[PDB]
Amino acid sequence: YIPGRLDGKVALVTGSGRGIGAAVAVHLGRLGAKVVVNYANSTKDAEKVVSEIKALGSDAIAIKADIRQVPEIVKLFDQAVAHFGHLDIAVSNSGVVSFGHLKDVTEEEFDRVFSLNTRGQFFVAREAYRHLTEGGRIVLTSSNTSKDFSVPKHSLYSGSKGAVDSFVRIFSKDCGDKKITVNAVAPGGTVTDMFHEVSHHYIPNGTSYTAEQRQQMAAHASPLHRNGWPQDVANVVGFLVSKEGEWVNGKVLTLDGGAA
Amino acid sequence: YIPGRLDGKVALVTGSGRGIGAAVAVHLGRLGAKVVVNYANSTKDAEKVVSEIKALGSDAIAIKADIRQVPEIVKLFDQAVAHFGHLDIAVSNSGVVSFGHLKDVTEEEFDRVFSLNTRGQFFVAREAYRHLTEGGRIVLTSSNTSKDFSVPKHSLYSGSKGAVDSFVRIFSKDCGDKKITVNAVAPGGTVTDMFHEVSHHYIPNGTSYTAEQRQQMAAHASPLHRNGWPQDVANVVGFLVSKEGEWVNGKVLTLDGGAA
Ligand SMILES: NC(=O)c1ccc[n+]([C@@H]2O[C@H](COP(=O)([O-])OP(=O)(O)OC[C@H]3O[C@@H](n4cnc5c(N)ncnc54)[C@H](OP(=O)(O)O)[C@@H]3O)[C@@H](O)[C@H]2O)c1
Ligand SMILES: NC(=O)c1ccc[n+]([C@@H]2O[C@H](COP(=O)([O-])OP(=O)(O)OC[C@H]3O[C@@H](n4cnc5c(N)ncnc54)[C@H](OP(=O)(O)O)[C@@H]3O)[C@@H](O)[C@H]2O)c1
Ligand SMILES: O=c1c(O)c(-c2ccccc2)oc2cc(O)ccc12
Repeated sequence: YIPGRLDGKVALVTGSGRGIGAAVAVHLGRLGAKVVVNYANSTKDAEKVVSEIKALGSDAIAIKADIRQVPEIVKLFDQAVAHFGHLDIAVSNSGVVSFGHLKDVTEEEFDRVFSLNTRGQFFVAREAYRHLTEGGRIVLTSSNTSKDFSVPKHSLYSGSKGAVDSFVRIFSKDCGDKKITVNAVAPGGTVTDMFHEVSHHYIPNGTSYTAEQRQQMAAHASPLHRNGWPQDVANVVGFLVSKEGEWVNGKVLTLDGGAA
Repeated sequence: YIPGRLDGKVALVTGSGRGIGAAVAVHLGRLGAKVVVNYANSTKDAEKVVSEIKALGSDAIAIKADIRQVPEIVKLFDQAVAHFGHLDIAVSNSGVVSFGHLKDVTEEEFDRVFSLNTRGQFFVAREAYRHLTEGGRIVLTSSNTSKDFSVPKHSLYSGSKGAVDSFVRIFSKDCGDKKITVNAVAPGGTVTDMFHEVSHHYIPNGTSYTAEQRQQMAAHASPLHRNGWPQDVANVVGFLVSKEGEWVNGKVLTLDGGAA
């Protein structure tokens, strides 16, 4: 039993077919956990992550569930436990980004973002609490924009993740009766499909720079002069879900390489 | 020199038939503003607040609108402006509280709380931005539980108000193009109808004390050894919405008499 390792444990990661979730899933597998790879649309990518986790010597299964639908969350966790027998670690990663001036945010856009980023994560946590073994781990995903980084026209998203920050602090109090810790990671700009989709909103006149230039400017936001990568987030989740992370509980760790 | 008056201004307060909203509405009237008193159910109480504002020498009208319904928000603001000619100040105060261990929180309870506390306030802000005159003021309502105070079985509510904290910081960036400031007040335990919902949870072992004892214990949580009252919040909103409050922008002010 090596320190920081997860041998014999079972982890579930939402939205782990690609992006940050994919890194987290492969990493938990690398640490020796068996992994449930949840996806909503990226079936082939989820299979690739599963194949990669098996190739590094662990086991994994891909399970489709739309995390906007609470009954599908319940089913996801039921299927997870049915397959591996038990569940120790739940990482809630699924999310969507949005931009718009307050004046033009519609009801439908509010609901598209909150239903996944906030409502979905809340019920992923609920189901995690119900299904997890004593001494388990829950990690939710927030963002540096919730508290540390203020971007015009980003109010909906920033708020969606501000709620998650508050959740984890109080979740840790409730989840303590099963000795489960609850934390969140709040990444800054991390190079994924989402990054490239929206990097132009984070930069003044972002549209008149190339996509590569925009990534390079995000690199210079950190005093380390490099971009955040999915592995950066995965490294921290892996520590939080280990035995050694136990005393970190009820906290949000901003992961922006010192940009804030 | 008389600081902080609002003569010639028009203010709208959601949920101002009773509680904190009532005190805010009466106070804005005391400062010289004309006031739109929104309520959802408390018709008679809204009439009492209107009467009180007229007694103080200002003018007011009560308008029914369910702030969960975005079309009713739009109408509320349209009617406000049609009646008084313009609108300068919007205070979003309507909210409900909730308690429950994470394991027992249902979809319906999530939606009951978020639809008013987070979604409702978000669209009150949107409509406020659209309808306010240049140089106006928006104030939303959060809670000490979002960031400063951690209460078991209070995750849903704490998160509903954490989202608001994030909103106001970014709202201030968007609203700056009409020179409108946006802030929130985050009260601690303030003696209203809601206080009776919260008091047994905000006091250690609150369940083994009388309601009067709980209020006394809540008083001893402040180093000033008294309870928070609606007027305490009203005093701060009044300053934030005055000319003199301008440089407070994008902030959440916790109002707990030094308990945090
Ligand atoms: N990347 C950044 O710079 C950054 C910064 C701060 C915070 N974050 C947060 O980090 C998390 C992941 O972001 P990312 O960069 O990996 O974004 P991404 O590349 O767009 O990936 C999004 C992930 O969310 C999943 N997803 C989308 N809709 C879903 C649904 N309805 N049900 C279940 N899963 C769904 C997607 O799975 P499918 O493709 O199968 O739908 C995918 O796995 C999000 O919570 C995001 O808010 C990202
Ligand atoms: N009191 C506390 O210790 C405390 C502490 C922290 C934060 N807060 C926040 O302070 C704000 C004021 O609360 P309070 O203490 O005054 O609570 P309260 O006595 O329960 O008053 C609730 C107010 O919300 C209004 N409201 C409820 N549902 C509504 C709806 N659908 N549409 C429009 N208005 C609605 C109610 O009006 P109707 O009767 O007409 O429905 C009433 O005016 C809330 O946002 C609350 O979260 C209160
Ligand atoms: O997609 C993002 C992004 O491109 C960037 C970004 C891109 C270029 C410069 C600075 C930031 O930041 C983010 C921060 C977040 O909390 C979430 C997403 C992004």
